Amino acid sequence: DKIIHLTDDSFDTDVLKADGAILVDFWAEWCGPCKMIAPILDEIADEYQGKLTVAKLNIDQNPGTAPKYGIRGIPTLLLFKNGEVAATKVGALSKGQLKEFLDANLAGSAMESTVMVLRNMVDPKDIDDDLEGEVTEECGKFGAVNRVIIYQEKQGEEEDAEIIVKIFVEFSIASETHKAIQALNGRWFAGRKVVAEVYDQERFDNSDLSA
Amino acid sequence: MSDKIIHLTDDSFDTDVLKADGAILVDFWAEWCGPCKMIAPILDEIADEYQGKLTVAKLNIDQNPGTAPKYGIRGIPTLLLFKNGEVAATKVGALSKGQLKEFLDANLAGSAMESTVMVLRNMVDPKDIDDDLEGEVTEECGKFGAVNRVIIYQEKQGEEEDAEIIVKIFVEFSIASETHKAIQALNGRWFAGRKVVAEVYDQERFDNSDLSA
Amino acid sequence: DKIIHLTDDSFDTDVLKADGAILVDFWAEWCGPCKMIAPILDEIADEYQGKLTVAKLNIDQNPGTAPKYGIRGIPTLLLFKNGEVAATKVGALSKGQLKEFLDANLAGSAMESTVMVLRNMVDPKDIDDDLEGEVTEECGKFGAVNRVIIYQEKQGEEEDAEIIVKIFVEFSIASETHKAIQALNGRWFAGRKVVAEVYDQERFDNSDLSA
Amino acid sequence: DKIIHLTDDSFDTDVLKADGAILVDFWAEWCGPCKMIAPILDEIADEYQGKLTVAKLNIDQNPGTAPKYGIRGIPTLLLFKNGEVAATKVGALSKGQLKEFLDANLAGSAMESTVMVLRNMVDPKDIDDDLEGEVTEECGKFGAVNRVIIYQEKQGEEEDAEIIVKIFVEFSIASETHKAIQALNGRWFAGRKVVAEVYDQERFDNSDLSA
Amino acid sequence: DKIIHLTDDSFDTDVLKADGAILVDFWAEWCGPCKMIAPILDEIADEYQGKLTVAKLNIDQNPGTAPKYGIRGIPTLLLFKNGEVAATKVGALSKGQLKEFLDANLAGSAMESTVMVLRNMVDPKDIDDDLEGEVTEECGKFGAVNRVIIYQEKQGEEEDAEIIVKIFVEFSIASETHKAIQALNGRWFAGRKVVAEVYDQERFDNSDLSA
Amino acid sequence: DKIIHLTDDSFDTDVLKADGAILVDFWAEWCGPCKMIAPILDEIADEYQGKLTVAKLNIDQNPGTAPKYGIRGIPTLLLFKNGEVAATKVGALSKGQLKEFLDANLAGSAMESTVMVLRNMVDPKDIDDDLEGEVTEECGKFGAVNRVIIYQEKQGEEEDAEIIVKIFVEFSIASETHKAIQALNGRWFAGRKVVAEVYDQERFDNSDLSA
Amino acid sequence: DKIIHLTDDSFDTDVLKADGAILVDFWAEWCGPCKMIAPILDEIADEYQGKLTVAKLNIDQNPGTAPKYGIRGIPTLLLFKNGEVAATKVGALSKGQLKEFLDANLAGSAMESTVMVLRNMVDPKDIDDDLEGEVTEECGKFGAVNRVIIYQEKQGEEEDAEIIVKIFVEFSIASETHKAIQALNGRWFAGRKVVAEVYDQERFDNSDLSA
Amino acid sequence: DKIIHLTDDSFDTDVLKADGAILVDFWAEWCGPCKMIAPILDEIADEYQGKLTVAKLNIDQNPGTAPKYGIRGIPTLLLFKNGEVAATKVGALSKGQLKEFLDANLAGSAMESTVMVLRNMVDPKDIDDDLEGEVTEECGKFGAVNRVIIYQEKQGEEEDAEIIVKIFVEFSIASETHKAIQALNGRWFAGRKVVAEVYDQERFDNSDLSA
Ligand SMILES: NCc1ccc(-c2ccccc2N2CCNC(=O)C2)cc1
Ligand SMILES: NCc1ccc(-c2ccccc2N2CCNC(=O)C2)cc1
Ligand SMILES: NCc1ccc(-c2ccccc2N2CCNC(=O)C2)cc1
Ligand SMILES: NCc1ccc(-c2ccccc2N2CCNC(=O)C2)cc1
Ligand SMILES: NCc1ccc(-c2ccccc2N2CCNC(=O)C2)cc1
Ligand SMILES: NCc1ccc(-c2ccccc2N2CCNC(=O)C2)cc1
Ligand SMILES: NCc1ccc(-c2ccccc2N2CCNC(=O)C2)cc1
Ligand SMILES: NCc1ccc(-c2ccccc2N2CCNC(=O)C2)cc1
Repeated sequence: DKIIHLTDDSFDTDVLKADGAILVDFWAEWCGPCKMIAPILDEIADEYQGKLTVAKLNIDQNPGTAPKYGIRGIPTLLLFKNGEVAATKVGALSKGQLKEFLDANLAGSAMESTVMVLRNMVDPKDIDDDLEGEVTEECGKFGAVNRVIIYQEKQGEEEDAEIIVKIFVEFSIASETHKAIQALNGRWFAGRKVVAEVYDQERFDNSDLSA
Repeated sequence: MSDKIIHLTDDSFDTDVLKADGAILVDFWAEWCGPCKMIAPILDEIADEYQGKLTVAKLNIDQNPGTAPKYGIRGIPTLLLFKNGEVAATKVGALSKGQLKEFLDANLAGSAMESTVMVLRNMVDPKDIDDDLEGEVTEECGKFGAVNRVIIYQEKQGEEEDAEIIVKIFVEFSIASETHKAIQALNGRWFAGRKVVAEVYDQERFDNSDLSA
Repeated sequence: DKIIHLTDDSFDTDVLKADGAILVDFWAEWCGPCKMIAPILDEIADEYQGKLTVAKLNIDQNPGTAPKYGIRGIPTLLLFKNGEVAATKVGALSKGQLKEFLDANLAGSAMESTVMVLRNMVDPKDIDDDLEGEVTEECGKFGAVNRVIIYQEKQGEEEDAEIIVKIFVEFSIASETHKAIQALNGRWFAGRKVVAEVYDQERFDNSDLSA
Repeated sequence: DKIIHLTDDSFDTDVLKADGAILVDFWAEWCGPCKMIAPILDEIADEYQGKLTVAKLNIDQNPGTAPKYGIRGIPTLLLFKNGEVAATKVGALSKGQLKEFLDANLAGSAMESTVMVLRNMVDPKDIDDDLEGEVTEECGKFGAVNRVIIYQEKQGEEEDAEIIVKIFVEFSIASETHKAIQALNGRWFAGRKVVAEVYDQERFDNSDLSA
Repeated sequence: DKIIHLTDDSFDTDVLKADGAILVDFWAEWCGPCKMIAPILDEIADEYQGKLTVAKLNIDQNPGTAPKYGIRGIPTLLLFKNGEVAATKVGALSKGQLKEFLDANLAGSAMESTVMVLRNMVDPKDIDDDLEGEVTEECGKFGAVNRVIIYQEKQGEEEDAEIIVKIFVEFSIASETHKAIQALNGRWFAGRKVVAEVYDQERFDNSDLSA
Repeated sequence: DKIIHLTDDSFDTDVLKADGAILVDFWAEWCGPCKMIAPILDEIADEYQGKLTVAKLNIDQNPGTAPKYGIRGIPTLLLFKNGEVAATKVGALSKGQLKEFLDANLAGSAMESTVMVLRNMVDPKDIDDDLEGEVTEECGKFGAVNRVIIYQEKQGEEEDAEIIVKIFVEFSIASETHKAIQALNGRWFAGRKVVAEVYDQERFDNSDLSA
Repeated sequence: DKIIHLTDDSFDTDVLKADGAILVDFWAEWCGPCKMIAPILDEIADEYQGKLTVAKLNIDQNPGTAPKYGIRGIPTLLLFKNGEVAATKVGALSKGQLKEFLDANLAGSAMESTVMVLRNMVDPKDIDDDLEGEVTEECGKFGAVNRVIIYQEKQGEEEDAEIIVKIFVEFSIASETHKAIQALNGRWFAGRKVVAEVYDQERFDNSDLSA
Repeated sequence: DKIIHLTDDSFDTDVLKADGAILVDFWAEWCGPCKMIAPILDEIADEYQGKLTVAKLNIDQNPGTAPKYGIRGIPTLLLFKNGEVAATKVGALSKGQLKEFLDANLAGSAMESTVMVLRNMVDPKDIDDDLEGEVTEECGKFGAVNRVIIYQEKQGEEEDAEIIVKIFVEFSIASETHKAIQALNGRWFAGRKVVAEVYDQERFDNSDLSA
């Protein structure tokens, strides 16, 4: 069949190291709602072949794994992608509900942001009057730049807590933001490895730079 | 050839509905009833599509005047869904096929989740409680799995001044497979001369400090 | 399909002089909201087959009828019951809002009521202490009578508007009500032809004796 | 304070013959939900002063009235307008819902209408193709006439029910309507005493000619 | 200061054996949400004086009580009435939210019902042809009886689950129901102590006799 | 092609110059949310065949068009009707939400208005005592004119803000408004193209002439 | 007192060219709802001293003005500020609702926008590759320009509908937008009088350029 | 007045380094929404005295500060505590809504959690079969430990993304949690500085360990 039958021993390889999304069902033979969703999972596995693999771990025969994920009730579904927990769903649900859960979470977000945030690129010490224009000019290589914010943020309530800089770069359209992230993410500049990634456009539009 | 839909009588109701196996949907109807007529082809389709998981029965209230009053039927059509002699749900009036299927699926479903919480009923009298109970429960229930927490809960039954006080003992395990083991090993056993109920308790209520159910 | 198409000429015969409930849709081809509701009327016509006729009047092709009802925008829905305008609704609505609209103005489309109303039976002047008991005893021949309300209602908001009497008789179960309506409707009683008919049970249950 | 405390003997005078809207609450001292709403009624009788009287009948002290209105559970609210039960509401509800309820029923009362209805003006027999134009011309003496509707209404579902005529005249602005009503109300036209009065502008604008 | 300051030792006396509704706040000094609701509770105690007592248990100083109610997070509010837990609220909320919570719960229900249920009055094997008439005759002492229903209900899905009898008696008006319950509740009839109480009118009206 | 694949060069012909409704999807290959809705668009193209054509513009391959519509994130859906922008929906969504969005916006509003507004027709200087009558007379050729308003509106708070004239024309019934708009919209008069369009009837009924 | 008395003759001077906001009450002596708000209006005149002048026009004695505003029923309240109609309110209301209506409408919006739209600046045919760059350069005089949209919009669905150009200029912060609108609104350029005004920021951020 | 008026020059000292919660309003004189909230802010400053400082920055007179927070439209409110941005609110709002916004954000959370997360405490390579047992015994020092989860989380989709360990400790009641967090947070164990903090009880209860 299309379903992967997991054990405690095979979990890391079948799930954590898999290519592609894996939907993990934590189940037991005596569990009413587990038996209810079992036919649905078989239908999911067929329909989403090529995009998702459905796997099941029986928690009676394999008691090692679920506690590591804080599983309480069953069934519980976990969607993994490339080793990350993308989403969790506790209890039974309809095939329609499951599909929307999957569709949404396989997409990863509801919208590609025009806003890029650069992390680990400068220290507060490095902020001068030129930096905004430099960022604008460098990022102008990828598309039209709407606005740049050099934002300083204190990481915790303590007096001695660390101050870091986040550099927001809002492009005119999300294709530009995408090119810039692709060119910049994981690049080394003067001794530091930059994280470039999307920043929630709704937060930014609402002056929330905290994320 | 026998119809899929049972035409109940007053006399057959006991056998055909209350003692039947599997869910039974009962339609109280009459020939002159407009809406009864609206839902008739829908019930025909329901009886086909839900074959194996549902029986559809009809009671004509003009021909069998005895039963409906026992269920406080007023207007017709009125639908009653039975399971194991229990009224699982009721529906007054005509509805769409979509609405009826929604009503059935919701009410046939059974529980959405197996809970980590066991409740032990009729196990101890409020007079039996002392400082050791919680510890004793924890040790006994430890044999089925890791016990997170135990609550010794006293509940007054009614507002009247002399209402009975009962005890519910809640045992939350780390994971539902443990809870299942405890319930299965404990439910229905006689301890110190009383028959104990051991069953799931709704996890969401418990998590929200609602110990009323 | 099951929806009826009207004309200015056919309107009197198909709607006004007709038996039963007719829901009339005033519409046109070019009307965006008329189009939106069209499939919803299709489903209603299906579900309510035998208890409601869904009829459509195109106001371009048939210009004479809508103005007599003071129709302004389209779609406008008019619910007729034996030449009586029962209710009106202007503008597009969902399937559920239309159901709610019919539920509240039809009653007989959901269920046969336990309540019977007797209209044109007695004049206010005739009401005495014995009337409740006499109605109870009379109606007791068709089955168990729960309650009788001798209800007085002022027709219109002018100081000397006429007062009418509706006699409500709630029976134990709708089979009894049916029997009473068949026996009593159209009977002569001291000079007047009695009108006996079902009264919306939900309205009655909520102490609304006004319809 | 503002609230009328009704009795059985005072009910008719205080409720059915009052000017404007009356909210009647049937209650009793032992009734928890009645106590729940007591504060809310207190406030409502304040905030709606000039547009609604709030009235209470204790069903224990005054057991006479409630059965005449098919009152069952308490609290029950009845909204009367000029002696007609306009709407009802059973059971406790928030300040919010009560406001929604009153607003749905009293909105036309907040304004002087541009719409006059003429009542008892013509027989259905008298309706010919000239009447609309003739109304338009006569009423043009009082101001700009937007529209005239010669509306026929059947009084009951019984086949031989009476049909009456209401003539709607919408003027451009409410001062014109007032002049017409002033000049026409209570007058004699071809031997009938005409009722000329404001008609709810919201109903008319929504094709509801039933009031 | 209308607020009762609880300890572990005073809890039973002050709360479980109190007269009237008691709202218990389980709280701590360091707790952010607890501090937020503190002035809200102060105003509630003032506004609701004579219908509610507000009482506070600090779970640091008095660690014995909260675990007996399965308290987890704070603040948690428990509303007590005659030693019964009527409702629970976990976490902070606005004053308006709390007032809604109290209003709903201080009223036992949204409506005083016309329907009485008599529990523990007869075993199934005692039901005969005469019971309905006999209940009707007896209950008629308290007001007009609309309908009586002898309902038999299986207690559980099991094979030899108990079957009990509930006798529903619907009065014409809620004041009659109230008198009946007052007189009948706790009375002894041939060997058993009867429970008489209100039964949700809306459920009854909808043929839901399960509660 | 039930689904049209757009280019910057074909956009005008395929979208702006098309008959009926076009849903434009602005998308890119790397975009997870865009990929999520691709199957849901496939269903839409099916279910709304004849009502709606789905069209897709890839913003990488065709960078010209999206900036002219203020497109930011992707996916973004723009509904066109006869080259008119009807509405916009930003981000992925369920099939249910998309169907909700389409039905309302295909319809355009809840109801076709009886009110037309004429824009760009006269300057405030041109207004004389004759204008109302002349409008009335011209518009009388399309049906019965209920009322004409000559409305002057200042375009902002600034001292030098333009004053414009909106001519409102309320017809007796929506079919007359549609004739007028179809006859007048886009005609040349005194050297300017007229704008004739529907105006929200609820706004108009409520003396809101600001739209 | 503080309430000013309007006539047709003084309306333009007293209302349209006033400094500071004016609430105009269109009223008459026989209007019951008018008399109802009259105390409310005196208290408002008192409370809003220096922020608002209250003003009354009796439509009997001053029949010319109210038709210019599409007044129908009375009372109708219009709020004017700097010769624009800020808001309209039909019918009587509480002092509480009126304060709410005034506070929101005196403010004129919930937020001052960063977006300016320029209307009547260019026609489709004048659009070229230079325009965006030109608008950016001129507007950069007022502050940092984030983005410019050259947007084309067809005025209705008909075949001959006019296509107009709206130029959106999004600034970095609302103080810039304000400078720009004050400079540009009502200026003459190439023989056309331009409108410069705020555009709803939420709409713009959601790619809705339709308003 | 208790309102503090800020300058660019004074901002860091008076806001980022202030004691207690500071509410900053970015405003301007010409801004209608800012004037609307001005009197509400006055009431807030008085009501929350000792608990909140309300401050204002005029963006025309102090143009430096707002762009550093990505301020766009005005008014915008930022709430600061200990140099952290606790919350933001764009646009005008009622006194009611601001009080709700402030109460919630001053509280910090709706409820004190039973669940503690220990972050940066161990490396994935340190994990073994004894670690859960050792955490349990240590944390047993503060109170009754319900459950311990050793959670390994991969930080990114990248094949070499870092793997971190979060240790969850759920106690029986929130006061135990509090003790453990206060004793553990910011301590150094084995040369790494540990974060011990509350973890959202609802997320934990639903097996979501992602935060
Ligand atoms: N965790 C990141 C993430 C964020 C958004 C989506 C998402 C994608 C497509 C359609 C809906 C979506 N959502 C998700 C939940 N909440 C919503 O309201 C809508 C998916 C993952
Ligand atoms: N003077 C400080 C400074 C800081 C950051 C940037 C910059 C910002 C965004 C994207 C690329 C950037 N560059 C690319 C070239 N070389 C670099 O070091 C970084 C530039 C200058
Ligand atoms: N406990 C002292 C403290 C120290 C720093 C901040 C602070 C927080 C956020 C962003 C900037 C900050 N600063 C402050 C001044 N000097 C700067 O240049 C940076 C707040 C309090
Ligand atoms: N004549 C014998 C008799 C049989 C059934 C009932 C009865 C009444 C009400 C509800 C359930 C009922 N049963 C109990 C038995 N087993 C069932 O499953 C159903 C009562 C008497
Ligand atoms: N202190 C009295 C007491 C009360 C309840 C339990 C108990 C709780 C949970 C599960 C099993 C239990 N036992 C098993 C052994 N014998 C028993 O009597 C019951 C134990 C001791
Ligand atoms: N024809 C090309 C063109 C179109 C628009 C603008 C323009 C845009 C925004 C604000 C001011 C503007 N200007 C001010 C100076 N002179 C002007 O005529 C208009 C400029 C050039
Ligand atoms: N972000 C942390 C945080 C979380 C909850 C509260 C909070 C406190 C008290 C009353 C309500 C509250 N809320 C906040 C909004 N949404 C809600 O669901 C309830 C405050 C801050
Ligand atoms: N790898 C072994 C280990 C890892 C973590 C804990 C630990 C967990 C929770 C709270 C404190 C802890 N400690 C550790 C150091 N010494 C202490 O006194 C307390 C204990 C052992």
